[PDB]
Amino acid sequence: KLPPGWEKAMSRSSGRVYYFNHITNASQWERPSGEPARVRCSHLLVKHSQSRRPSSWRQEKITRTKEEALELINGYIQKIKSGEEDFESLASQFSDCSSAKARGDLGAFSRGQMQKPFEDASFALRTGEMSGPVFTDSGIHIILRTE
Ligand SMILES: Cc1cc(CO)n(C)n1
Repeated sequence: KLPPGWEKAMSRSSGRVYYFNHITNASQWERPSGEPARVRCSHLLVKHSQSRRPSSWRQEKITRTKEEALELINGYIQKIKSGEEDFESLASQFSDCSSAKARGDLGAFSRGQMQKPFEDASFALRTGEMSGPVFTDSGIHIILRTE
């Protein structure tokens, strides 16, 4: 029926069907469009107190809860999707990763290199697409596939 990992869902508030991807946690009203050795992605990481290393260039001690970190991720996604803010701008300002200084760019990578949930979402994204919240041991990611 649908590309890898997509399924139909029903909006609780509107009754209109939509499409959810259980690998990338993307969700959209439009039916999804249309694997490479390498992909190139950027990401915006929000760390939390249970992160593998609860520190970052933004905060020596990251003390926010996973649920608080998810709410921050949800809000950033909202501003990206509404166009109030660009992914690159938010990543530079708020990503708890060292890649913030490169607007979240991680470069290209193969399978076997990243944390698995991150890897799977990256390779399930189509070029240009952005994930929903992706959970790894580092924290919570918004992933943007650029190549
Ligand atoms: C991790 C990581 C990767 C890169 C380069 O894009 N930075 C700055 N930090």
